[PDB]
Amino acid sequence: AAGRRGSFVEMVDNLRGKSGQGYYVEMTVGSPPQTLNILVDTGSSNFAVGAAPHPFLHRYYQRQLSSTYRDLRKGVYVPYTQGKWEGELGTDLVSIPHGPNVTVRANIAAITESDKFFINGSNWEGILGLAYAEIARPDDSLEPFFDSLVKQTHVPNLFSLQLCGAGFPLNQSEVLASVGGSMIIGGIDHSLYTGSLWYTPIRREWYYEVIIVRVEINGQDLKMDCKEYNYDKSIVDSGTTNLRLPKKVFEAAVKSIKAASSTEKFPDGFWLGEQLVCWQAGTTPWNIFPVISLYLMGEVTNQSFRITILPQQYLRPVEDVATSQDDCYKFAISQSSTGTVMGAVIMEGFYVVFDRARKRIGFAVSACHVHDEFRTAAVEGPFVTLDMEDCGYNI
Ligand SMILES: CCCN(CCC)C(=O)c1cc(C)cc(C(=O)N[C@@H](Cc2cc(F)cc(F)c2)[C@H](O)CNCc2cccc(OC)c2)c1
Repeated sequence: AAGRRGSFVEMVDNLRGKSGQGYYVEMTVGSPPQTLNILVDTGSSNFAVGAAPHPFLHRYYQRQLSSTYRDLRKGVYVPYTQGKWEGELGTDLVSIPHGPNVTVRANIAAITESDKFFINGSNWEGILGLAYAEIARPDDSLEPFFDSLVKQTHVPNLFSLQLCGAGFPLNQSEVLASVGGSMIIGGIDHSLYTGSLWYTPIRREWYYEVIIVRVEINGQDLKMDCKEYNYDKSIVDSGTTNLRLPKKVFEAAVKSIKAASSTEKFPDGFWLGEQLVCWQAGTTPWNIFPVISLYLMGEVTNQSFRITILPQQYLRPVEDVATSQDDCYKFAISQSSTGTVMGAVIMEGFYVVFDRARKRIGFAVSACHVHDEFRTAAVEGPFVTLDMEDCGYNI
């Protein structure tokens, strides 16, 4: 054995938030610096911040107060799966208080209009799209923030995320004081995980796309053409709460998860991820829900590894409508029409390494994943898997 050291103490515990409202990191924009909380989103590629009054914002970017502000005289429109905003392009000096000690000039979309984007009480005023330029709006010429960071400094072309779910509800006061995790910019901090790191190839550099080759519910093979699992793509997206699955995979997964938890009957609303279910304080029957394993393409030919999540991950802690002493949750898995989305739910159980430089993504058991005395999340390998390339989808 050999104890693993944490070498980025300055960035550890720099995140706050929760799966339901997103995780954010503190940033500064302009001269003098204007402090803002920014949603960490590996699912998009635009750096944008509120730049005008809004019901849900307590503060916003004030361009006229920044001596380093540069107007790009260009409008920008960004529509997500749900939620959208319109803004004005420009550049300015940007820093990360609890990150590498550097300042860089990056593109900034000043949000002037938005619909269903900002979330009441999230405590963040902007978003940080960490994905590639290919999906940046208006187009790939608008250099993403992390690209600017790497090109302008010596920070390694790599970042890692530790999203920490509490395992229980956090009120407004609590979510503000609580540590929500870590975003290590430029490296890997060994104190954030246990066990080994397994890497899966980044299939294509647009979203952080990966390939799932096998799915199990309590060790039982979901048994579908692996191509279904990646229809029309599979991405790692911290900007989305739930594990989202292709319609057919969702139907199969839900049927299998219900069968495994059959000793307990749950209403349709529950399975639709719409309504919560509650249990007497401390009695949540974790053991009746199955673990879910996702096999990922490995880096060696014909080799794969698997990540296993517990219901402590796919069941999201929520406060009871009557703020009682029950432990309540919602089913954090839902159907997609745009492929598989490995959201915050899934990320909370693992330390995820976005190794841009080696075009790969690493997974390791999170030092902060919620579990019980009987089961734990896992990252295991290797497995002999054939024709994995066939699992990828092509239009
Ligand atoms: C996160 C807190 C709760 N929310 C949002 C509020 C209900 C979700 O769980 C959620 C649910 C769905 C169902 C989509 C998105 C969604 O679109 N997330 C965005 C970011 C985001 C947007 C927003 F409005 C509010 C947020 F908090 C976070 C990702 O970038 C999507 N990546 C794929 C994609 C898909 C289409 C276009 C695209 O452009 C890059 C990227 C987010």
